[PDB]
Amino acid sequence: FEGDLKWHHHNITYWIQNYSEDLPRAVIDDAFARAFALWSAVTPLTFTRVYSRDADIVIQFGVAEHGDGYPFDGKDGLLAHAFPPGPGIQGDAHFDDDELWSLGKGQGYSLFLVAAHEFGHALGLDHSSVPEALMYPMYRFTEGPPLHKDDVNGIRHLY
Ligand SMILES: CNC(=O)[C@@H](NC(=O)[C@H](CC(C)C)CN(O)C=O)C(C)(C)C
Ligand SMILES: [Ca+2]
Ligand SMILES: [Ca+2]
Ligand SMILES: [Ca+2]
Ligand SMILES: [Ca+2]
Ligand SMILES: [Ca+2]
Ligand SMILES: [Zn+2]
Ligand SMILES: [Zn+2]
Repeated sequence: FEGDLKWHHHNITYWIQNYSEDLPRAVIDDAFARAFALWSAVTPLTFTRVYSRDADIVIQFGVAEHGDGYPFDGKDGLLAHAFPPGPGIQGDAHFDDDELWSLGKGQGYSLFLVAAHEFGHALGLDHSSVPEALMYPMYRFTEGPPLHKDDVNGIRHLY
């Protein structure tokens, strides 16, 4: 799930294929939209929601075996995974629906913060070594602006 390719276009599209059962669809749509806004705010990239398989970034929730060759591991552990820029499954983001999805403080994992991380990968970013960076390989809930200077540098270096 590591590559050295970026998107050659800036008007990126995404399709929310299916939903998690833990949150209302209006809440999920908004969380994803706000996750994309974080990135489009520090780059010339834009994100448009479409409803066909033609989108660049296809989003889906799955449990265990779900299509590709990297099944999820049930409760906890791996929360999700995304693929680097490119055609087909490339650039897609998958979330493990065996996890309890929520938002803000409290039990469960923030769909908003995890989405922002996955979309980072979907745009070409690799993991960061800075603990407070959003791209750090470990989940950590936080309030306030999610993107660290390190995350902003990495994304602007590509676009
Ligand atoms: C609570 N569990 C964890 O913190 C696990 N980490 C993850 O599931 C990463 C995503 C979080 C950072 C949103 C996977 N990743 O890199 C996706 O692109 C483990 C550190 C246990 C692997
Ligand atoms: Ca902008
Ligand atoms: Ca794709
Ligand atoms: Ca899991
Ligand atoms: Ca769930
Ligand atoms: Ca919560
Ligand atoms: Zn997958
Ligand atoms: Zn990651």
